[PDB]
Amino acid sequence: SGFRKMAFPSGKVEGCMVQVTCGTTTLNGLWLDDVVYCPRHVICTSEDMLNPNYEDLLIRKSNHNFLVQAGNVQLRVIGHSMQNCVLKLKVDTANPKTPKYKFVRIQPGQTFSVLACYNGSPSGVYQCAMRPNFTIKGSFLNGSCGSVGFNIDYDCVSFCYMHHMELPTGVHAGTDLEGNFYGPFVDRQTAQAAGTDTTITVNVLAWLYAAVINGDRWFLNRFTTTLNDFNLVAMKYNYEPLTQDHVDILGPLSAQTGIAVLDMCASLKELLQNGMNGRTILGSALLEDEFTPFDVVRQCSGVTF
Amino acid sequence: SGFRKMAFPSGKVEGCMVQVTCGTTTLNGLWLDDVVYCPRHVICTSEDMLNPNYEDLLIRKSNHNFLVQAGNVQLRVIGHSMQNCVLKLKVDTANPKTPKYKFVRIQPGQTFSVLACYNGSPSGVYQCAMRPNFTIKGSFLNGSCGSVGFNIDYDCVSFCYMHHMELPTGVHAGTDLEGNFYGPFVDRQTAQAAGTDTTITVNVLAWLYAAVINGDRWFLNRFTTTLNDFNLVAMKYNYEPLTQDHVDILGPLSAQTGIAVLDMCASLKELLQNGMNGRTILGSALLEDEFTPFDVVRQCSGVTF
Repeated sequence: SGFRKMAFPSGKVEGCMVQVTCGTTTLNGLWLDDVVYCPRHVICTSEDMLNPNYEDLLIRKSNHNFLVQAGNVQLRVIGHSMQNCVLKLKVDTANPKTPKYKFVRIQPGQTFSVLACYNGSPSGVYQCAMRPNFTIKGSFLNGSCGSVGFNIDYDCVSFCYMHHMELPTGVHAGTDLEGNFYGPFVDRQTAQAAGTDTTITVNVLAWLYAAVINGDRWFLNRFTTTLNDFNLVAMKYNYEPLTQDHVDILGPLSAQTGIAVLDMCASLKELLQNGMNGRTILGSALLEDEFTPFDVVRQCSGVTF
Repeated sequence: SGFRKMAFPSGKVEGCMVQVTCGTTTLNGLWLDDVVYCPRHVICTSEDMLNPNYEDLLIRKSNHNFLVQAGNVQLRVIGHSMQNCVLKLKVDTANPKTPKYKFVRIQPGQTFSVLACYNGSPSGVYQCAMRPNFTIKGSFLNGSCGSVGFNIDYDCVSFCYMHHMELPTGVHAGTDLEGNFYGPFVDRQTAQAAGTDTTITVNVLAWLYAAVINGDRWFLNRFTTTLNDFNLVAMKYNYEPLTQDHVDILGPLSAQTGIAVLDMCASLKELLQNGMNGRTILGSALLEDEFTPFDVVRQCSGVTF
């Protein structure tokens, strides 16, 4: 028993992290087979970031200008190309630690693990969610760019995020491994404000199921609701609308606990309207939304990799 | 910027996890050099756990009764011994992935990463603290015993915890890697109640410094206090007494922010007396105590391994 914010084991990803230096800029790259992926802004000075023309800046770069180091050992760059907002540095050596992997583009509400790195060296691992406004709330210092987000299914690493940008409000923006930003964000030091950070309702419900499974029960009430009634309350409290698809996804947790999804929605409705009254659920004083239904099933069942 | 509950990268520990089976009991072992460490209760049936005599149960076990599997590959057991509440299974093969390591016994308030494992396979990593009552609040299902807690200093893994027991209240007890339980707990299925789970004051203060560094500032006030005045409030709210040693440990964070430790104590005093008033600090609605001053410096400075 017990329920923790839990990251995937990071070893398979640690074996892929390298340092990429272009001129005075050092950040992280992801070495898979004979390609190193990194943010294209490695080619920019702080000055360049105000209004960069990446194709023009890239003309002044040769293979030998991209310094790629895997631990103490230099990798030879035999080609480079830009794909959207990432560079692909072709190296003459396949990463011998390349795991089974996929590139996936995740939906808002999906969770993933981040391996925060500096100078190609892993510093820590934490679990976070693609927010509905396509930001993430990470922990990223200067030099963390090129750190990646991922999920693991048994032995296959699904890479879903590469870190590029901190907004002036201290939230984070980045790309998939095809170099396409999540949301409207761009790799330029400019006015970019995030939209409403709404709460991921289906994840809050999953976490309330996790609470019941782990013996936190006080918030269960005598009420039910409908999707339409619940969504009137969701809208007021800046929660994502709950759809029949979300209800279907929560089916297994409903089955496990015998608590109908709409009954749990009624519990959530009362928590939104009445607050916590100084009580906690799984050690939180707020409704946690960075566990997916799949995360709750996985953690509550002990799935391994 | 941003501040996350962050675990150490788990790769060095993943390379040490094995499955240990004795009769019908399977759990995890830690393979370092030519020794596998596991909970001695691997030799017990569920029935045995009510009142086990471990020396007597162990007489009926031979080397060949301890099935040790590293991935798909069986390890040959050439000796076994009991040290306190752990077994040391001597194997004929040194773990080729053995990292630099130490065994440390941590103090209450210290944090560490747990690599939750099942059948010798890592499931996830999370960060937790030795509670003042010598429990931990983990995420442990049946089969997770032998999962370990650790810290990393650059390339050296300090192993501090091995998981043994869940108390009837769903909190967790275990040993150091010398097999000595933290606190008064025993490896028997018996009446064991935890003492007061007090709040780790020095860690709450460290986290309030982390909040200021990351721009969460609303709780700073015009007040100061003394250790003795603060401790009158700490005692009322089941916080650990703050000592001059804690004040000294917070010195670097005080220096970094220009906020005197006793001024931050006055901010904490007001938060305890007035509550949060529906506000959050670093995305929490409660005062977080599972970051040490060293964790806050490490995360805020980007230290790597």
